[PDB]
Amino acid sequence: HYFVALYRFKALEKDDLDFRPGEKITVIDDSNEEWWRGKIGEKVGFFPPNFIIRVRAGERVHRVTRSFVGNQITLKKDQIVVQKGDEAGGYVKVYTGRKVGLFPTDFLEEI
Repeated sequence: HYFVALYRFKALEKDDLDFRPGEKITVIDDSNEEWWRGKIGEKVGFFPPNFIIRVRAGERVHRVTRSFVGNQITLKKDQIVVQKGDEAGGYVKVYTGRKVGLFPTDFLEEI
């Protein structure tokens, strides 16, 4: 299992982790529920856990590339979503952290 940033976090303190949507984060210390400690590349630091999403082993992470309302899920440009199942008919099920459902393969780019 691994973690991806859902949102931008800008470091406010020296020991803050700074990161962008889509970056992979290795969690060191998840003992505190307001502030986890983790690492990106060489940098170690603190960040708020709500800013990242856990991803199953071998799951695929995508950035939404175009705002699209569905009939079967809505998503906005630059959202981070996790892919569920395999594609079919130009769509695949993607998970937002709160909603699950089918979204156009062509409005996604993998990260």
